[PDB]
Amino acid sequence: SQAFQRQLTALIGYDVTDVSNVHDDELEFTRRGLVTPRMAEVASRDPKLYAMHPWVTSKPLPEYLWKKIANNCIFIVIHRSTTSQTIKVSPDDTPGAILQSFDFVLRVCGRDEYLVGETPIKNFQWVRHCLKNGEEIHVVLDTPPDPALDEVRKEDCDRKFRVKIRGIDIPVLDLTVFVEANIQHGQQVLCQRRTSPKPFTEEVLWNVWLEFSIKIKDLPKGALLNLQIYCGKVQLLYYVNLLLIDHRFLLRRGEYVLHMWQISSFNADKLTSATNPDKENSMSISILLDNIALPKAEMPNQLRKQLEAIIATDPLNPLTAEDKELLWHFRYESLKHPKAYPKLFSSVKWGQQEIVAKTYQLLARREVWDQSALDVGLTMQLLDCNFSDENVRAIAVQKLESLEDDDVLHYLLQLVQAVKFEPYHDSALARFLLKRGLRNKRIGHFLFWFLRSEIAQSRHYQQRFAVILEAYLRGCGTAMLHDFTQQVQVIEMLQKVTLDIKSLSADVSSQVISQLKQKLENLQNSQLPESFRVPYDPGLKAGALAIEKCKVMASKKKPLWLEFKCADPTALSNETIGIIFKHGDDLRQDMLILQILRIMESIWETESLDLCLLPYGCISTGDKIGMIEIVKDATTIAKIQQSTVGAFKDEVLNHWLKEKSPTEEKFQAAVERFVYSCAGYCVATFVLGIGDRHNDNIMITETGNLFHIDFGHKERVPFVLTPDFLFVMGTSGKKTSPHFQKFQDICVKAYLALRHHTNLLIILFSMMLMTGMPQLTSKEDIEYIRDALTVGKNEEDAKKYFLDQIEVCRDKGWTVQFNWFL
Ligand SMILES: Cc1c(-c2ccccn2)nc2cc(F)ccc2c1N1CC2(CCOCC2)c2ncc(N3CCOCC3)cc21
Repeated sequence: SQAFQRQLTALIGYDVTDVSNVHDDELEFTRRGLVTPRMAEVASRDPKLYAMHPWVTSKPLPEYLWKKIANNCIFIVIHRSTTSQTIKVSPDDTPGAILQSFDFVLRVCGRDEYLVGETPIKNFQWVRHCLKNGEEIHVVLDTPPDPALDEVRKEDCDRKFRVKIRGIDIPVLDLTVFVEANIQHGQQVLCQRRTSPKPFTEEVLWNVWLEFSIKIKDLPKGALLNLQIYCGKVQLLYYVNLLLIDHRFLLRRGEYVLHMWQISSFNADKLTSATNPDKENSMSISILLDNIALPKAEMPNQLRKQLEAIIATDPLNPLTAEDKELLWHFRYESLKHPKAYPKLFSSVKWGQQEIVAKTYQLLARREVWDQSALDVGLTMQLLDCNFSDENVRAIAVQKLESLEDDDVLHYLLQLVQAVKFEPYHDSALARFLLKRGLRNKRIGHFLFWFLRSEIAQSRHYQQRFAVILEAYLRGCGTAMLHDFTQQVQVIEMLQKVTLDIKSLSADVSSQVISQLKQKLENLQNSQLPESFRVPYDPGLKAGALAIEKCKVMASKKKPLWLEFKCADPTALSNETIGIIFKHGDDLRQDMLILQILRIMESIWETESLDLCLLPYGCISTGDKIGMIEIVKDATTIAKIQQSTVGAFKDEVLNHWLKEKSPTEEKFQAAVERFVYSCAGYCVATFVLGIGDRHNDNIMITETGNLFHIDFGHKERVPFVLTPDFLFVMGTSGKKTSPHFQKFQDICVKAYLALRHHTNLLIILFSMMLMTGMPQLTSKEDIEYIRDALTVGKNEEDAKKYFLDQIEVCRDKGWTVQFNWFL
C-alpha cells in the first residue's frame, strides 16, 4: 500500500507528507486540491499518442530550411533488420501517406522518438533537425508501445488591522534592533509600521500592538504580512512572510511562532510563505493576530497620446503617479489595448476594497483580452512578482492554455520558475503546468527535472514544488515512474563518484587516474542499471559505460567527462553519448541562460534567420551539482592558442580549421558556420551582458561551430570578437572582407530581430535575475537589458550603436584576453 508513497518521496527528494515546517494546511490542501485536474487530463488524454509523444510543431518551415530541400522530395530510409531500403516523399506527406509502400508504426533509429499522427513530416521536429544539421532521416518499422504500460496506479470589520509583535528569539547571536511589519501586495508595500529599537540580545520581547492604517475589509487576497528584522543606518538581517488571508479566503488569526530566513534586491526567495525548517540555527519572530472572510471611452486628443505613450513603454519603465492615475481613470480605454494590461493593473490601488471591486468588473468585461493573439511576453509580465491577484494572474494563464506543446517547452523552465511568484501553493499556473505536463511525456519529463532541480536546492520553495511534482508523478504513468526511478538512481550513483573523486586531489596525478576508473567499473557491476534515459535528451537511452574514455579535469572543480554506449542497437551510429558531471557551481543559472538562448533561436526562426547557436543540454540535478551534454568534436579557443604557444597569434584558428577540414568544400562551410555562430553569440551575449569572456570558456566544433560555455561566471569589451576570429573572416586591424560584412550583416539583423521582441526578452531577463541569480537582482542589474537593447531608439540608430560595439572589439584585439592571466 504505502510503499508507493515512499517510492514517490525517493523520486522527489522531499517528504510531502511531513508537517514539521507548516503552520496551516495549505500544502496538504493543495495536495487534495490538485487531484481533480490530475484526474481530468489523465482521463481525457489519448493513451496511444501519449505513448508516442510525437514532437511536432505547427510553425512554418523557415526560408533557410526550405532552400535545403530536393524540390518537394525528401528521403526516409526505412530499416527492416539487417537491410534498409529508402523511400521518396514530399514534405506534406503524413506518416500514414508514407507508411503505405506496397498494425505497424514508424520510429527513429536509436531514439525513443516516433513519426506518427495527423501532421505532415515537415511538422515533426526530428525531420526539421535532420534537415538543419544536414542529415538524412532513418526510421524503423516497429510495433506501437503498449498503453497498458502507461496506466496510472489508480485509486468586513471596519477595524484597522493590528498585529501584536511579542518578540524575537534566536538560539545564538552588536547594536540595537527593530521589527518592521509591512502589509504587502506584489512587491508593493501598502502600509508599514516599525517597533522602537531594543538592545539586540538572544531574545527580545516587545509586547507591542503595531496598529496599521489599512482596514480589514480593505485587505486583498494575496496580501502578505512581511515581518523583517533590522539592526543599526540599519541593515536587514532576517525576513519572513505570512499570508494575511488564507487559502480558504479566511483572515489569519492567532499565535504564530515563525522561523525566519537570513541574508548574505528583488530576489524571488524574499516573497515566500515558506518558513525556515532549520529551527535550531534560525531566528524566529513571535506574533498574535486577533480579528470573517471577504466576498467574491471618449477622451481628449492630448491625453490619449499621453496614455498611448505610456502603454507603449517597456515593462521596466516606471509609472509615475500621474501615469498610474491616468491609466486608472481611463480604465476602459486602456482595457481596449492588451499591451496596457501590466501597466493598468500596476495602477490599481490594491489596499482599497471598492477599487479592487471595480478592478474585477473590469476583468469581467475582457472581451478584447480574451480574443487577442497570444503574446508570451505580455502573458509572462502578468505572472511576475509585480502581480499578486489571482484573477489578474489567471487571465495570463488563460492565454497560455492556447500554446501548442512545442512552445510550452520553450518556456517551461521559466513558467516553472514563475510559480515562485504565486502567493498561494494552489494556482492556475501550477495546475496548467501539471496538466500540460501530464498530457505530454516530453513536457512531463523536463517538468520532473525542473521541479526536482529547485526542490533539491531551494528551501524557500521546495515544499510547494514538492507538492506540484507529486501531483505530476501520481499521473505520469508507471512506465515513466520506472523511467524516473532509473534516472534518479544513476545520477545519485555518479554524483557520489563525482564528490568522492574531488576529495583526493590538490592535476590528475597517476593513481587518481585509476581510482576513478576503479569505481566506474566497480559501480558498473551489479548496481548501475543496464540502460537509462538522458535527462537533457529524453530520446537517447544510454546503457554501457565507456570506461576507457571517462576522465576528470585539471581545473579545480574536478568534473567527470563520462561516455556511454547507446543501449538501443538499432542506432546506426557508434558515437558514444557524452555527459559531464560537475559540482561546485550552480547550474540553475546555466539552465536559464541556455533556455534563453533557445528562445532567441526560435525568435530568429520567426524571421527566417538561423544563427546556429549551440545551446547544449544541461540539467541541475541537486545542490551545487548537475550534468552537461558533451558536444562531439569540440575544443576550446584556448587550446588552439596553447598548442602553438605565452600570449596569442592571429593565424592559429583558421589553421586549426583547415587542418580539421578534409575537403575544401566542407571547409568553407565551417568559415561560414563560424561567421553565423560568432554572430549569434556576439549578439546573444551582448544582450544578456555576458559577452566579456576568457577564451577557454568559448568553444568551436571541428565543423566550424563556435559556442560559449560555463555561464556560472580592469576595463571591458562588449563581447569576444578577438583577432583570431577576425582572422578567419579575412580581415586585420583596420580592413574588411567578403565575409566580415556578412557577419556585420547577420549581427545587425540578429540584434534588430531580438529588438522586435524587446518586451519579451526584457521580462525573461528580469525573471531570470530574480528567480535564479540571488547575487544580482538590483534595479540597476536588471536595467542593463534596456540599454543593451537600446529601448526607445529607432532601428537605424540601434545598428550604429551595435556596430560601434563591434568596433570597440576591433580597437582592443587582445587587451582584455591577456589581462585575465595574472
Ligand atoms: C572545456 C572542458 C575541457 C576541454 C576540452 C577541450 C579543450 C579544452 N578543455 N575538458 C574537460 C574535461 C573534463 F573531464 C571535464 C570538463 C572539461 C571541460 N569543461 C569544464 C566546464 C565544466 C566545469 O566548469 C568549467 C567549465 C565545461 N563546461 C562545458 C563544457 N562543454 C564542452 C563540450 O560540450 C559540452 C559543454 C566543457 C567543460
